[PDB]
Amino acid sequence: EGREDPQLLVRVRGGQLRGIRLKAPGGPVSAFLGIPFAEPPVGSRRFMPPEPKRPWSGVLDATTFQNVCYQYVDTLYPGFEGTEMWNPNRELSEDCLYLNVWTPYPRPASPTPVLIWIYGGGFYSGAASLDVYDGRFLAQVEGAVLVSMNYRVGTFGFLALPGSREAPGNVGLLDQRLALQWVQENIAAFGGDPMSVTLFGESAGAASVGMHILSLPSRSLFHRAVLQSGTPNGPWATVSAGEARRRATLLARLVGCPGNDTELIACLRTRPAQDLVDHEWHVLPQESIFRFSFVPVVDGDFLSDTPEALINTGDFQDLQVLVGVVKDEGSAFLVYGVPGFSKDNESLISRAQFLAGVRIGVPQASDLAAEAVVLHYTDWLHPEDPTHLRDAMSAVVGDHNVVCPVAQLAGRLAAQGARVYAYIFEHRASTLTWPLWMGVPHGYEIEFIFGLPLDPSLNYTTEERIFAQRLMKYWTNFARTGDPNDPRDSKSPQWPPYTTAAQQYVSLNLKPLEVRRGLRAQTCAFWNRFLPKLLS
Ligand SMILES: Nc1ccc2c(c1)c(-c1ccccc1)[n+](CCCCCCc1cnnn1CCNc1c3c(nc4ccccc14)CCCC3)c1cc(N)ccc21
Ligand SMILES: *[C@@H]1O[C@H](CO[C@@H]2O[C@@H](C)[C@@H](O)[C@@H](O)[C@@H]2O)[C@@H](O)[C@H](O)[C@H]1NC(C)=O
Repeated sequence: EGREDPQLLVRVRGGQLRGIRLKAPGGPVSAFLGIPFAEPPVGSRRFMPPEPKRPWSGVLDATTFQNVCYQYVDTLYPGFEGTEMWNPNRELSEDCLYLNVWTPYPRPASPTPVLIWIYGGGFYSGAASLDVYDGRFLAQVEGAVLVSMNYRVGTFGFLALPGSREAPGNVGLLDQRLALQWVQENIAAFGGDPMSVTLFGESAGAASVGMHILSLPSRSLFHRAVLQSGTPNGPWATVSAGEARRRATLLARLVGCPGNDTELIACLRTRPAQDLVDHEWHVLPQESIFRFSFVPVVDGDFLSDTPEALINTGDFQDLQVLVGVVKDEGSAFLVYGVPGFSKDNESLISRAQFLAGVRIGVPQASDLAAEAVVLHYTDWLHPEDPTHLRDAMSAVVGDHNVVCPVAQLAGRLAAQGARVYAYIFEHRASTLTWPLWMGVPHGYEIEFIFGLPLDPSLNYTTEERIFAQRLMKYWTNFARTGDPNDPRDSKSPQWPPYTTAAQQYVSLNLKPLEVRRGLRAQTCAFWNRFLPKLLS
């Protein structure tokens, strides 16, 4: 003070922040970027739960994105937008526990509903600073307060020797919880309403939102939840205590760390961060798709039991959730090492490649279980047809990992109190750089929900701009009221709740909302009711 914009000075519990007035297409928004919310988790704090940020003096500059959490950089297709857009856009550091706030400009006069975004990336990658998570459009067009946080990924976030003090597990989830606490204490300073906080997230972000729903301390920190293309139940989002111990111990051996828990973790704490990242992928029990080395653990603490036990016995009377999937959940995963598949050709595969693909996609399956999958997905009229085999391989991955875990989740919640709305997102961005065969891949509804197409410089179609406006309106209506439908609007077709009785959900595309029934019901009976029994 006291030259300098007076609408950009805010005090939080830790001291003064100076934000930055950014431009959105329709007008200005306030951004407070790189606010630290924890003591840097470095040195003797690696693998430890986060400690709250100690207060500072002077004005903290909150005008730029801060460091991204240490992680593996994707180099499948170097220079290719389709992969590069998910890669870190700030330097990598273990000092990375910072969050971001976008608010209208000037800041809202009455308490506004808050959306908190939790990025995905297999629990090994992601950053809140990526272009596709820019909160400026929701802030400007919908008047939302939007917050997003960095949380520790990979080993730093999730390496666990369960039972130990030095490496308890789930610390990445604990980072996210600390940011939720920081929102409760501080968000009013920005004109947000701590009594109206909605969590939303996609992929591992979605599974995280889910874990917060199933964890007691978290439940008093938010009111409503959105889970896009991910769930806490299912094959990849968690691991048993035993399995996490196994993986931690193997990684320790692989980097030279040999023999009780204190010694082992102390040695790990002296290894360069990059060394851990360089070995991260070597601890998986089988060759596999849609599996990640270091993920939330079932510790009997953050997670008192498996997500499955918790969804089946929890009381969800007070909860409102929006859940959904994209048309082609599996397709992107196939180019990460499934033989026969690529972004540069049509990936027309053979029957042999489809069976080999299934062993990889369902790694936990016996010979019998795998034959069951293959038989179920074969087109018996054209069983050698390479186009169908390619689409089948895709659907096997997508159904087993996302669609059917989502279906089970929606079903259990609705059955046990929750108001649940469900969607399938079916529009392929006209600006998409992946080939057509991949359809609508994992992650490609995000840029629409966040309103990117409203940026004229981005080259989306006019109808796409209107489409993003609809979606932003649904997401923010849901944040505001627990119901995505416009209360005043009469002309627009209604989005009904999902129920066990009727199993209704909506198509999200360029055409007006169509109500559909049964979310791959038949096939999800195979994956959710039959396959588990067969694995015995
Ligand atoms: N060159 C290879 C070949 C085989 C394997 C390799 C790499 C990698 C890999 C390791 C380090 C860095 C990058 C990749 N992974 C690790 C996981 C790979 C999963 C890739 C897809 C994904 C899913 N969630 N996060 N990501 C990482 C990339 N970020 C994306 C994200 C999203 N969507 C997409 C869609 C298309 C391409 C990328 C992508 C949406 C959410 C967030 C991230 C595999 C994992 C396996 N279980 C098997 C094979 C391979
Ligand atoms: C499609 O591509 C897969 C990956 O191979 C890569 O791309 C092709 C176009 C070649 O130029 C190759 O040298 C690259 O490494 C192949 O494994 C697969 O066999 C291909 N399938 C068909 C049907 O052509």
